[PDB]
Amino acid sequence: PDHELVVCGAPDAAALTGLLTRVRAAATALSRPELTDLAAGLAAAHRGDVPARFAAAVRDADGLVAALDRALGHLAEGGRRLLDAGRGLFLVVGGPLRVGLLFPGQAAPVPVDTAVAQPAIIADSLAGIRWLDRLGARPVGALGHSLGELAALSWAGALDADDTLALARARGEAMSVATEAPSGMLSLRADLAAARELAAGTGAVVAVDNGERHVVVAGTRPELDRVAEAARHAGIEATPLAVSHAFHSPLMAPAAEALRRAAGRLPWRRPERPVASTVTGAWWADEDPVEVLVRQLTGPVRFREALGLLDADLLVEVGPGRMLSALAEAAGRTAVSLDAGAASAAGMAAGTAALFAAGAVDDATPFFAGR
Repeated sequence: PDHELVVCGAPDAAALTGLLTRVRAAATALSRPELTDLAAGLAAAHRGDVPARFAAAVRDADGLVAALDRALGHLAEGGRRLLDAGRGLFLVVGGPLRVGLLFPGQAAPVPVDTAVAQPAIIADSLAGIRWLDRLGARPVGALGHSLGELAALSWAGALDADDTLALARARGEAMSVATEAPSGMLSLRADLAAARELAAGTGAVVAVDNGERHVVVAGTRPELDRVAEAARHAGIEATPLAVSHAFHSPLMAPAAEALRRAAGRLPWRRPERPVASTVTGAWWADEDPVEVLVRQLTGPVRFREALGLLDADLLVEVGPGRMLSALAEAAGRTAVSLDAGAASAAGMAAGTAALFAAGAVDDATPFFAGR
């Protein structure tokens, strides 16, 4: 892999300083294969009940030396918690921390035909769920952004993987049908009230409530033009999205009959793990999944509210890309993506590091098996 995962732990902070100092000494000027042996040996030895934990995703021995210097400096100053998702470095003494999952929707790495994109994305997320299963991960709950809600529900045990992937095909097929007229989406760097003001009387509606400075509206081309005028006049930055459909708007209502049919046939079960819905903006509490999934097509994505509900020190995005991690960071949250299905192991290393350091997984050895 292009990034190595290096974990270790100790019974307390003092012991962890001792160990990290030995590892830093052993790390200097190691070649790439010797770094791998070092990392594999540490993963084998530091698993189970590991009270104080260090994990880093590194490109090479000098990247490990750098991460160890940072961890040592944090400990040396009485620090007990350093989570730097952007540098793949996690240190936690006195965990476990609460960890939540984020399942991405489309616009995620596979404009692409939504009929192809949807089940490709869901397949990557379900493979990410297999990875979390392999590690025995214990997240406190999950949120899925649009299509991602299907993956969150599958993780929560409301639907098996085969049925979930079958539903994502049918969904992508239903939704790729052309709207009655040219339509699209427009992203505004502004909060919900500002978007509703700019959209008021235009025909355009809120499609995606991502955060205090990202709200997307959707409508026909004339409708979006009127918002674009209004945004320029108000000095709000408005960015056209390269999509061919006004997703999350009433223009998607014809897709309902088809999606209702596909979803009504499935063996739905009560979710057994917490799911913060971006359809209701609330915890899932015995909803009828068919009605929720149909209204998801025309209603807005309540990502800002759902994320707000998920109380977690660390979020791990379980799916292709790192879009939801970028949104969570935009809300001041700590988030790292597994980037499930990416060519590069960057995300698999950083997200598994984060899981191990947070105490959500006890054993990193599965990162070193069968290369």
